[PDB]
Amino acid sequence: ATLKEKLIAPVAEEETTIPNNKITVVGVGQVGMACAISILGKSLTDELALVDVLEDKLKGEMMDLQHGSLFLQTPKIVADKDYSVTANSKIVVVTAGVRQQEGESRLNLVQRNVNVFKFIIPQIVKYSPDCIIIVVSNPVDILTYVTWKLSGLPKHRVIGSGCNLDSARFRYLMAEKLGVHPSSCHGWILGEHGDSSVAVWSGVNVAGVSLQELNPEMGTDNDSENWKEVHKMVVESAYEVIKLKGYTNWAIGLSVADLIESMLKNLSRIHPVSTMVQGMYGIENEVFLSLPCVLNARGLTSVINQKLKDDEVAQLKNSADTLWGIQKDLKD
Ligand SMILES: NC(=O)c1ccc[n+]([C@@H]2O[C@H](COP(=O)([O-])OP(=O)(O)OC[C@H]3O[C@@H](n4cnc5c(N)ncnc54)[C@H](O)[C@@H]3O)[C@@H](O)[C@H]2O)c1
Repeated sequence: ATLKEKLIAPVAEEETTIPNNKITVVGVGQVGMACAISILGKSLTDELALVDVLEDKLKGEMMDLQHGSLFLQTPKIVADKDYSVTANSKIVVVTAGVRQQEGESRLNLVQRNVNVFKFIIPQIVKYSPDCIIIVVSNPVDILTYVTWKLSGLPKHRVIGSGCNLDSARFRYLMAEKLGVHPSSCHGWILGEHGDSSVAVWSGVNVAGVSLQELNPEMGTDNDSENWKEVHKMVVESAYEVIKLKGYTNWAIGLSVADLIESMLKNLSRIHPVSTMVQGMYGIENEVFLSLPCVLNARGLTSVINQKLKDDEVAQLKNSADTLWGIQKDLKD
């Protein structure tokens, strides 16, 4: 007999078991692995599944995480090119595909990554028909639209990581200038996770003190403090980090784990993530971009109607138009 047989006396009959809060990460690159480590570090899942086309890399990553199992609270970690390993996921994070080279627009990746997604998305829904999908691959807003169309899932189950990262960066820069913790500075970057994102100056506050009320020129070119530059630093951050280290991953890995925590803990916390915004702020096409949304175990259940300033509406409209310009020309 096995020493297993000698040591372990069953009390319950053998049974094949179904994970409670399984997460799949598709793509084990810089971003995929950073999401994986953040998810594991927060004990957010009882079963982590990884998928990539690079079989050796994939196995290598799986084994490295497994070797750290002692320090974790995730009893099953599996990896394969074959989507069968992904069955019964609560949440599937897609980080797979091409990324920006230095100075390259996220929008320039669309054609290559649409082809990647045309293969990936149907496999995901095949093995996890009841899942939530979080799209991370760029351009994140467009690929969220693409995923929604390809998957046939309702709007509340298809979410782009969107501006959760931009707002994090914004709140960090704000906190830098004020000497407080980013969590105590409040402000929203909305619209495209990209060059046309929108700083919602009207909602920026510390302890409910409206900063645009203290400084009505906030966000203009007529600004004593220089807030427009903060937004510009938010816009430029990815390019700057890509120029320095080649890609970004840590902040996004943390942003993604933040979103997953809200969903799997059923918290209904509000995050700026990418959703279908048709009919809001006079946006008349099926555009996906970020607005503040309520996230819980069902996914993205609500959007917050804001009282945006006229200029902010115009900026958000421009973002929708930029994104629609690309969306409209897509096939299948
Ligand atoms: N949304 C955000 O805020 C944000 C932030 C950073 C990066 N990104 C995007 O995340 C994506 C990943 O970036 P990265 O640095 O991890 O790239 P990377 O090259 O390190 O990793 C990409 C991984 O995707 C895998 N892959 C390619 N085609 C695949 C397919 N058909 N099926 C399964 N896997 C496939 C590749 O083999 C590779 O391992 C890029 O699109 C990048 O622009 C988004």
